[PDB]
Amino acid sequence: DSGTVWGALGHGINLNIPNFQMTDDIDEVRWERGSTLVAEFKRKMKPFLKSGAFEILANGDLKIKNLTRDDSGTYNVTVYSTNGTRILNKALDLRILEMVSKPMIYWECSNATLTCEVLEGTDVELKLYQGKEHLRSLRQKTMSYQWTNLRAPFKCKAVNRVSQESEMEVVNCPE
Amino acid sequence: DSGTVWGALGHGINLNIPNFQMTDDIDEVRWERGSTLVAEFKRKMKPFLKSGAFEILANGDLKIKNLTRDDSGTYNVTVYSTNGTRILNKALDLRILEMVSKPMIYWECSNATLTCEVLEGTDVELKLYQGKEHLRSLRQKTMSYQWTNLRAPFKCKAVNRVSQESEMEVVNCPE
Repeated sequence: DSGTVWGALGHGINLNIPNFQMTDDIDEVRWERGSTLVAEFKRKMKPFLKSGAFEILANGDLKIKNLTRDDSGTYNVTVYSTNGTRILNKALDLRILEMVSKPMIYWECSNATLTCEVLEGTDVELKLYQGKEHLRSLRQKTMSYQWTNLRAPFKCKAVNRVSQESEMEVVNCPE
Repeated sequence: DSGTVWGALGHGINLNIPNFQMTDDIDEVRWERGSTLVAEFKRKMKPFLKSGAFEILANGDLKIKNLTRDDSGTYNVTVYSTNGTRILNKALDLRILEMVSKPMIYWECSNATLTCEVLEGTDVELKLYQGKEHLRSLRQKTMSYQWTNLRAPFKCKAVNRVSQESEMEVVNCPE
């Protein structure tokens, strides 16, 4: 059956076979992304790998080395015992995202407005905190908040499923 | 005899047997943690590994795949020749740490105070530099320094045995 996995572009990920345990009676495990065999492990063989991009691990997990936009999609694992029987057939959804960069915080004293902004990343949420209160969150790469007090630093955190990065600044206005 | 080894949480580590070389004259090498045999290599036999977390390498090194706060402690290696002589018995201290995150630098012009702060890490030391002079070090995740001049940018470095991460900012106060 299908679950969801999130990976970061240009990094590795390990697709692990759901609620499984490996054992000496397992003759085969094969991984197909969509309808393409990507890797196949057969107990007594050096494995079949589509390319150098994939590697089949000791316990049958698919290890993709450096994710590419062509690697996302529905993967399928089917594993067979020695008496050739299909033990399992499960499906996973690989979705890949881009990592976030460190946020920038800048401000404008006249309108008392602070802006937090980030350059890198995908499906980014930007979170603002001042001291220990969470001020605002937005799924945007740029966010502006009009302050009420300046008793504490502001913290801006940029986050997505695959990364997190934060910044702090004190609004330091001419008075 | 004994040594210390440092590993990062959620990463792998190889505990190598100091100044040893594997030859056909070695019959056995065993690795123990507390009252458990974690892994054992014995000559005409198949390896004993306590669970899937460990793997015993070709040369007898212990490979722990994904460090967990519970994996730290004294590990013992004992290796034996084919004629039953205990060739070696060495002890190693596995200390596992959390990797440092990138420091955030923010500054307050009124009291001319700069603050360097880091969110992630364990056994962290913060190191402050302005230009080429080392300003201050503190074994804390937050450090504050009141400046004298602003002719150079500040650089704050967060470091611990298993990681290091730096940042730079130019204090830019209104006149």
